[PDB]
Amino acid sequence: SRIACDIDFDRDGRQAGYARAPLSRNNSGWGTVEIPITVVKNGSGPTVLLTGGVHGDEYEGQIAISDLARRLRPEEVQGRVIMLPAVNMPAIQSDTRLSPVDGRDINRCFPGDPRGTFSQMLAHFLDSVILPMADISVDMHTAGHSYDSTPSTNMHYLADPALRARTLAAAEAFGAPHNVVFSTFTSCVERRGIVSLGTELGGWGRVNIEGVRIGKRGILNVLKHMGVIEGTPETAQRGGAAGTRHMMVREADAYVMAPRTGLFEPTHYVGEEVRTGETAGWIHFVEDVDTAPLELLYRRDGIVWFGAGPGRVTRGDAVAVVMEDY
Amino acid sequence: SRIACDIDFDRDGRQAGYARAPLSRNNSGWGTVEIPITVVKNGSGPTVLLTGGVHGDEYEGQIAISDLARRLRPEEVQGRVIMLPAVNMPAIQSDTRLSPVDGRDINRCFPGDPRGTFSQMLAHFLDSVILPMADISVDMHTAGHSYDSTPSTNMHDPALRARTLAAAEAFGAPHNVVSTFTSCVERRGIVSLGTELGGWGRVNIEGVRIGKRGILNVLKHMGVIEGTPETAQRGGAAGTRHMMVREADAYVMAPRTGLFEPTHYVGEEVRTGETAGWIHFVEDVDTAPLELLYRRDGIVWFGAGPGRVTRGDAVAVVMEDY
Amino acid sequence: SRIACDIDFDRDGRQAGYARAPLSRNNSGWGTVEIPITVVKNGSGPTVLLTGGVHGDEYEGQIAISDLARRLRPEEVQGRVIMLPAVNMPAIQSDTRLSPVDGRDINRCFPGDPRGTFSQMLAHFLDSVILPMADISVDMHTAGHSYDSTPSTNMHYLADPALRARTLAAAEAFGAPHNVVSTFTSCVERRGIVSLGTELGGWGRVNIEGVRIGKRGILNVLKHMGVIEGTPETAQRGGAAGTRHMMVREADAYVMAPRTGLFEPTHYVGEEVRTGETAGWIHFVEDVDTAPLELLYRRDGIVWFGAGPGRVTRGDAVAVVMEDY
Amino acid sequence: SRIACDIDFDRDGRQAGYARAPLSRNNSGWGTVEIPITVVKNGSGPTVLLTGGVHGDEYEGQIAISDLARRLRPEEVQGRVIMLPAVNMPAIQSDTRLSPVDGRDINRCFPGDPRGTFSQMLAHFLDSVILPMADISVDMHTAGHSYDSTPSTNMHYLDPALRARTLAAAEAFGAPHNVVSTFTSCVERRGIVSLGTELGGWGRVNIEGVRIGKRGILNVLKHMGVIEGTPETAQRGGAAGTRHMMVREADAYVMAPRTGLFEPTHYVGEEVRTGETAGWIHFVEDVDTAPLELLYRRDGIVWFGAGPGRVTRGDAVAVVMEDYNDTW
Amino acid sequence: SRIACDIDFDRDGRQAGYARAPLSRNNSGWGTVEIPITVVKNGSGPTVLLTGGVHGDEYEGQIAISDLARRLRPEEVQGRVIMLPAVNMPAIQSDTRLSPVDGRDINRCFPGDPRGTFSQMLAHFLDSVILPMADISVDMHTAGHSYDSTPSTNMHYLADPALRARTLAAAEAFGAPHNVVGSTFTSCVERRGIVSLGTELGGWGRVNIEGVRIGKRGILNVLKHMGVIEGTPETAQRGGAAGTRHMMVREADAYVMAPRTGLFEPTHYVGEEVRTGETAGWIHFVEDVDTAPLELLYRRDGIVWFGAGPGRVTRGDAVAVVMEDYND
Amino acid sequence: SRIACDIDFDRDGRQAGYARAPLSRNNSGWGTVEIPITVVKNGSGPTVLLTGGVHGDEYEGQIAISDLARRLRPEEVQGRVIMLPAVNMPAIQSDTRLSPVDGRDINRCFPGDPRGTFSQMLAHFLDSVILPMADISVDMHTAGHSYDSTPSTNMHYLADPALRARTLAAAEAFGAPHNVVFGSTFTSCVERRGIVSLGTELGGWGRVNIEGVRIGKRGILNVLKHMGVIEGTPETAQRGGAAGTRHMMVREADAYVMAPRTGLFEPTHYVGEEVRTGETAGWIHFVEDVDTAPLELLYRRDGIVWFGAGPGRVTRGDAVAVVMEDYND
Ligand SMILES: [Ca+2]
Ligand SMILES: [Ca+2]
Ligand SMILES: [Ca+2]
Ligand SMILES: [Ca+2]
Ligand SMILES: [Ca+2]
Ligand SMILES: [Ca+2]
Repeated sequence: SRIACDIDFDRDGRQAGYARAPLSRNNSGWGTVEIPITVVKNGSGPTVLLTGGVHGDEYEGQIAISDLARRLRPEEVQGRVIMLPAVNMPAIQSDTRLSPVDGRDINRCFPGDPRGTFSQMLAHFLDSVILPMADISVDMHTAGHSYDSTPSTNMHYLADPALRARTLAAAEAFGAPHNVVFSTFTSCVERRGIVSLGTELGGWGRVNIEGVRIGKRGILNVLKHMGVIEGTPETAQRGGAAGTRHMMVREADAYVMAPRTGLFEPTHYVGEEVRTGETAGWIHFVEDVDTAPLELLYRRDGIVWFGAGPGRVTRGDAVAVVMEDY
Repeated sequence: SRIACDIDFDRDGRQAGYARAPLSRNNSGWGTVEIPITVVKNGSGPTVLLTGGVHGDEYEGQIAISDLARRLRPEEVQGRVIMLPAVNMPAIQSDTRLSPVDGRDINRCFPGDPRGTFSQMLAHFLDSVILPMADISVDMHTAGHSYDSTPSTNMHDPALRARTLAAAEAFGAPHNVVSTFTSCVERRGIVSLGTELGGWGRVNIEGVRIGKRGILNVLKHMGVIEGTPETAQRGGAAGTRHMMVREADAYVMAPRTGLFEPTHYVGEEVRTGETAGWIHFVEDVDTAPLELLYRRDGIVWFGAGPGRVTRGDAVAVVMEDY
Repeated sequence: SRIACDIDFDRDGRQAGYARAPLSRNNSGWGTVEIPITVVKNGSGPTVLLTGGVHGDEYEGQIAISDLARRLRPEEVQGRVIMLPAVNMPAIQSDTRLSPVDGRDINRCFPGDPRGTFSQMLAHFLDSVILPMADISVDMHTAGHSYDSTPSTNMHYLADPALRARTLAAAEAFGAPHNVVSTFTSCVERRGIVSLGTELGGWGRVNIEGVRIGKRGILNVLKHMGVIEGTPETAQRGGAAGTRHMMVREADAYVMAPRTGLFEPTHYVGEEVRTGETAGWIHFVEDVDTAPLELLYRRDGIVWFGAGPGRVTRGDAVAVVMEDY
Repeated sequence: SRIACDIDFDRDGRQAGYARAPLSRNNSGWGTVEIPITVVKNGSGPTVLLTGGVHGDEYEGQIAISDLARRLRPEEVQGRVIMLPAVNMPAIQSDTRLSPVDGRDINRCFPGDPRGTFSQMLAHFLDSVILPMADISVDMHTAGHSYDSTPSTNMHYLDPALRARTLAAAEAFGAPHNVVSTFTSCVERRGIVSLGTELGGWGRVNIEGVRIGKRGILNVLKHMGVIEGTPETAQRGGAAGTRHMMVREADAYVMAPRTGLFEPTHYVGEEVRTGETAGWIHFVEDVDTAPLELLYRRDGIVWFGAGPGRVTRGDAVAVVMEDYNDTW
Repeated sequence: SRIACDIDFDRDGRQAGYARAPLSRNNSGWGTVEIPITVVKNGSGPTVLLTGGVHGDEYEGQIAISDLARRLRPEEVQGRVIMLPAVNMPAIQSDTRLSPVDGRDINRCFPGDPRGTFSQMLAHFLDSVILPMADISVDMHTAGHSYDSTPSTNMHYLADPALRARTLAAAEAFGAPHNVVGSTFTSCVERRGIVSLGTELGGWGRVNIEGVRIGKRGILNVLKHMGVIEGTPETAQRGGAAGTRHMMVREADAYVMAPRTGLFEPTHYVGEEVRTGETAGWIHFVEDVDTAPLELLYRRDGIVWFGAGPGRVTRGDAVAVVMEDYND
Repeated sequence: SRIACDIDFDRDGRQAGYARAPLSRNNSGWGTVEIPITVVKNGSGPTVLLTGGVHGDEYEGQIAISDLARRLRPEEVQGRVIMLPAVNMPAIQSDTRLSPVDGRDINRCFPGDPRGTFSQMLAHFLDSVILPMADISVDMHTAGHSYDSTPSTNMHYLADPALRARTLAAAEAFGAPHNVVFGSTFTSCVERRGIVSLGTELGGWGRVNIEGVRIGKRGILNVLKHMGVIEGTPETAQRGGAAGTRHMMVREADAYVMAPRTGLFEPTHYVGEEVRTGETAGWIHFVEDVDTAPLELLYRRDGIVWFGAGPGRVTRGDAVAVVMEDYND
């Protein structure tokens, strides 16, 4: 790896610093991008890795994790916490999913190429240098500009029933209203046999207040679950529920796709209950006089996990992803 | 105007067609952009002009007017209704506020120049050709990608000021807030209402509901279709609460570029001195976020859009009773 | 004008040089673009102005005029010929209709703004400095990337019948197969100068017959105006003795694309067509199953402009039909 | 492959649907582009793969294959016909040779990389998943925006048994001429019979090109015994079938030494002679400067003719073909 | 003007703040750009206006003015000093001459349009709101990315002979080594009959250490000259001269022009004496094997005022501009 | 390689031509870029490979090498000289460091991929086809638009002491005022193949450095003389008086003055100037702010400025100076 980092991850105490990722530009051939990293190590216990900003426009983890990284102290800690709140820095500056450097979706570039373009090199550092240190990974996402999402965690239905149990338990600990079992960074975590949670904590290009609340509590809840900091998870839900309701997305049927490009009007938001064969929304063809909207229907019973982001949708886009009980 | 339209606006009945706006592209020197226009004219009464999509990322108006354009029949009409739901077609196609043709904010180009670039040409067409026909104008906006907005009308001679408050009341939005298109309507002395029906780059379900109804109420109010404005509110209220934005203190401004986390949403009540939010500097380890305060009491009208804000952006605009 | 030119247009003989048009770039604040101008002046007679490359992607005028500018001798001339084969130099370098400098179609910028952006400044120079010297303008165009065109002259119906016949006469001398009755041409006309336009190809390519007709036409115009010796030569490839006068005047002449997609034509420019016959089809290759949309001609005539790009955009004309004048 | 396809290529009957290729955009991270596929399978026989739109600006395959796909009936078929008229959908939408997604010329991306950018992923789908099902591939091209081309098939000089089968398929196609990391490079590596076509260019739709292309793909199905009938290969000038030609030497290429405005003396399909003038590069930016004359260096027929008026140094402005010889 | 400013330019004391220029973006329809303005007013005397950053890539004014703005105290002042070190904020942030907002050279946009695009709007604010207050204007430039310049002031040959002499006097007071005599800012200052100095204090896309020194001292000198702060101008020159030398650029002959695009190698830098007929440099054609470079010659005796910037020059660029002794 | 070249590198005499690199454009699918290559072969001796314009905005190698390529004759030569003055032709045309074809920094692309994008395919041709013919390589660079640099040669520290002596000696013969000892660059390819490798830094600031052109033109002749390919002995006299090259080095993180913030950087020194640890390197001004004081930066090594600030507006994470110190073996 060409990405330089001087942090001693074996050292007791707190270190807050940067990994320095080389970046060549026309007027800065030897330029660097500074990726914030904080590590708190003390006492005895497991390593929790918290990442945010893998996509530049996904704010909730950037906020939750940098806030924690400023405040967390060695004497609060039994084990180790590694925090990278803002991984894809170039993309964070442009507030986009894709890299303004090489156009790549970094979360389609793992495990990476140490000699590749920026996103490939960064993917490689993450998977090869940072990740092997982790006992558990929480990679914090939202839908960015693509959809809204109802605050939630997510995981894969694992082969190993033991690992499957631990990830479920960690997700219950995290305590979002829902947990959804479903070349990404998470594919790397899973391939190394490390427990893997992701989150979906908003979107619509905006900051989700409830998403931030849920995500800040979530990462503390995981540190408590893992016994890295004192206490037990606070998992109470605003509509009365005492904890996380497990869900799944396994069926082509769970997706409402747009057949044509146009202006899509939805009938429901995320978190709302929906049933099969009924109206999901209409694609209006505002370009035409007289022409009637094209009705879309859900083809699943369940609840809306992702709902329509941009008003103007392109053929091939999902306008809704419906989740159902696990 | 260079923009051609064959519609006979004085003809009784229904005409649905297009204004043909010329556009030169590198592989289409003689290309045209087709702007939808629908006109219903029957009997006797005034002209209502309904415009939407002046900005391309402002949907609710394109939805409400295009749905009404499709369904309104001459029989229910006393007077005349002109309906252009999708004014700025190039920007509608790109989903942006600004034109992909000439880079302009068309809503900074009025009264417009018939010899100018695309947006200036189109601005001139709307003001010089279409607008002189109207007795009231309802111009439908939302905050698009810049903000979110709580469903509302807006506006700004006490007699004509009354007729405007009355038109707004009929519209029936929860709130009416006292070189744009609406500056042309006003200059010409025509009743002028705007709306702010949403934002966050998304389609607002209530914004659509409110706006679909608001436009029917305007026709009722003006005696063009039968009935009375249905102005009942979801919060209990009998109708529109008139509000104002005037003080420089109403705007919560961002002093620095960074990641803005709000404390409140649009529609929510706010007090002077309380925390509006923080700008986070995620580029830095160890750096604390910059806290921002409201300076006014009232309710959030416009609230933060993009997570990453630029120095000199507003992150909240507060309204208060008129 | 900010555009400098040291050419003395009243001096006998030959001057070949440039108008220097200021162009501010990020690494060249004081940069200039050189616009070729050749003037030949001798004896007594009228002034002929020949322009090409007003659109960067329209080649035949660039070729025909630059060729004549190189070859024409002051002893052959009685009067004055002013030759600008390559007007819109930045667009010529990008091979585009629109300016890579300010994005403008210069032929929507006349009479121009001397304090405007580059295309407006250049429009002003052409109308205010160059054009007033002219007794006749031939502005050489083609359809560039937009269409193909059958080799032809064009002109406006002048309400004044006297200038109308004078213009018809010049067009007949030019001797293209067909003459069809804020652009540069509108300026020529507002100044009471005889104005001919041409359409000598397109399809993003150089048209061999277009070049031939264009080179001959400008010689013919010189002869017509008495500026060089000889009488116009106007015989046509398909045997006709002279130009046939034509017109386009009805909305019906245009075959418009209702939808964006892949347009397949039935005829090329130059071909006779009849009302209600198939003009072609818009295929929707993004769709399985979906049948193409058939389009019809709405007039009888000869195709003047035919489909350019395979993929057409809603609102594009895919044919323009001309009829006998 | 990440490109999902529900089509069962073993099922008798007709399936017309899409390959769903992942395309992450800034406001559509889970977006898809739908690539039209139609398969017809019936009875007993070989598989014919027909592809068009590998380059977005080459129209004649998109028209001919999508037209056949809509109309061809499983009952008519003894074998299997897989039809993708519109392969490079993003480039098709932009009307460009190169991809607007990743800037790649997909026909420089084969065999492909399933973990690569969009064009690499698509190329891998085409070579790995689609292609191995074929006994013969016809990949339909034109010169798009780069040149015009005289209507023709093309193929590589190969193994006399494979060469004979390929030449026989070319003859059946019946274009006026057949000219002996691309897609066709994969077809050949796999030992599948591979035909290409060149059915126009000049950024436009070529009427004869569409006619010849439509007839050609029917003729191949007939040749293969896949549908009933015998190939119809008669030519407008009177010839009974295709005339074999070759492009083999550097001499066959007229090269632009300088950037300028190229005026040709000939078009595609026309006969030319060594030492005759090919055209002139004009320097319209200069007064006084004479245009640069270019010469042909081989006798033959123009196969590819100049496209854009403004040519760049290092561009070919003509490719001359000559009668085929069996001896290479 | 749509550009807002709450500063009371008639108030005694120091106000440091911003003009708020509206900038509509796709995700910020109601955005603003904040343009730094510092006013120091005290006692009695004339108003000095100091502007930098009219071009985003000309640094020396930005540095000198923002530094003075930070430090200058009302108690030191008799009159009024208005300081905008960073006028063209969007171009400053992109480090370009041209605006990334509307593509304009702001210095081709004066006197401006209050209803125009951003640069036209800003140009109109500066001319119509700020400039009428000034008794003297120093507008600080450098050659940015286009050239290097030898540190200097500049002015025009004014038709008003008394204002001409006052400007020459002002130039001498500024004390740069050299002072060199319609839509620019300075053209507006001159139309309003205000004393106008420009500067040229570097370029080459870099920060010129002597350019900063001379520029910082220059602006203090003008204040002393105008009587606004105490003291006598410091005009000692590094090579021993007592003060500024008046020079001029007046004829076409003064400009060495590139006839061709290529790689320009100069023989001299700014500040260097050159003679007529001597070699100015060579344009290399690195794209060619064998081709000799094109020799360019100076056509006037004098000193190089602007020297070549970019190595790769475009046909029509100036590659040297020679100044000669001033004559009234 | 898809890059075609007809030059017979084993043939005596002079061949001046082009390698033809395929470059697919929307209106030229079969387009090519011509990369100039001149080879002079005569008699008996080692092969010297001279490359310039690996970055399009680094001019001094393009001038020095194309000039030598035009003038050099087979009869003055004992061995073989291969000259590519203008390697990255598209970036040369755009006057940029990065490629306008694929946006790559070609010098982060070696050893390259013959099936990749343009810059990758060009990097492969240079390493696999041209580079193996060489006994020594001089790859001529400058700081382009990024920095200025004081005219100098450069080389890595080679663990191998005999190679180090051999490379040090070639640097001495080249005869720039300074030689600076300091994975996907072209030089790393030369090094991997165990060929003597020199770099240069002959200027920058977006401009043509007159002294840089002079030192580069002389240095390549000197290198040829050193290797015994042409007659004579190196000329190593320095403008400032010195008899030859002074060896220096860059080894410590403390050698780099880094910008912690984006802003307008005002330097205190140019390249070539002596500096002291703890003293002021310059200030980052925040011209977007009223009242705000600039941020002072300090040098953290005694020495001579090797690379100095380029752009006025610097970005957080850029170096604004790199200090070199006397060489210690
Ligand atoms: Ca994500
Ligand atoms: Ca709006
Ligand atoms: Ca034209
Ligand atoms: Ca092709
Ligand atoms: Ca300037
Ligand atoms: Ca370099």
